[PDB]
Formats: sequence, structure tokens, C-alpha cells
Amino acid sequence: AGKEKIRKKLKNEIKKKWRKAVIAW
Repeated sequence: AGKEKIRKKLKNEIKKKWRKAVIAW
């Protein structure tokens, strides 16, 4: 449900949208 599909998934966009925010974290 979200274990590894949308929370990062290695980006989601919260990992990338949080890999610094892929820019700002």
C-alpha cells in the first residue's frame, strides 16, 4: 500500500523530492 510504492520508492517524489528534494531535501 506504501511500503515501497509511494513514500520514496527511491524517489516517489519525497526522496528525490527528498533526495535533497532531489534538491533541497
